[PDB]
Amino acid sequence: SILEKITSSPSECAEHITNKDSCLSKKIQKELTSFLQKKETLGCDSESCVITHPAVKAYAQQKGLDLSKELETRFKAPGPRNNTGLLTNFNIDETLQRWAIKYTKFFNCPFSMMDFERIHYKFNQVDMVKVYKGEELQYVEGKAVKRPCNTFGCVLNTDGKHWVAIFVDMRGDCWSIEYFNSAGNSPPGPVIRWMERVKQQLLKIHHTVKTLAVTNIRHQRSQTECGPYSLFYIRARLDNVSYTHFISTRITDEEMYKFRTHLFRIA
Repeated sequence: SILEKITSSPSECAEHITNKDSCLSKKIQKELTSFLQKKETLGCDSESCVITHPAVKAYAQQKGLDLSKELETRFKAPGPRNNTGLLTNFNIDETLQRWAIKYTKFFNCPFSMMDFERIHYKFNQVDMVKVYKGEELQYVEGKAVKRPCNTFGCVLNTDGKHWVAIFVDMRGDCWSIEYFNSAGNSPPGPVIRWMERVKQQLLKIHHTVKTLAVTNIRHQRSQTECGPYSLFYIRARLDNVSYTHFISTRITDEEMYKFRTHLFRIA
């Protein structure tokens, strides 16, 4: 649960592209070598800044190239990388969507509110057996995709806009349904019933299924890191970091400030 124990990095390249230097494709890289080799003229320190400079966008588009496609892919989603701004619904969906690209068996459920028992949300409509069997729809790279998933992840709002994480591990011999709250508060009734419904569903295809509330420690003392805490839990659990770390040791908000540089590209 320390920032160096997971696979992310402060790089702005998308997590799935294993490119040594540039996040750009080979065609775009040499097509824009004139602007890439002199970033500090356009007023840029990064590649996402260059291919978003209106003049570079003019050249490559009057040359047929698609720099917007090069920005949606190959790059992490834009967001509060270097500030304590609250994470929007798009900061979270676009994060789990990009995490469905590298992590080929992860289910990126769209963000849900706490009203899912009375309002339709994909979170309350999924069937975890269909998720495991590969019969539920998830949005990866833009297309609708049905694929077998051994992991399930979602981030909900407990209503200001406070984010909490849901992670379902169906990989090992013990299947766990987890609720994480950085504020250390117990899950409300609906989530408390949702996890129990997923337990009975998963007991159809596996003999051991347990529900757990990772709500022991008040990790968050700041007012802004609800998002980074929730996204960090899913990413750490995806990298096989045990939930017992989040149960026993406090992760400071300063590590969540630092984790924001792993999440976004300024835009």
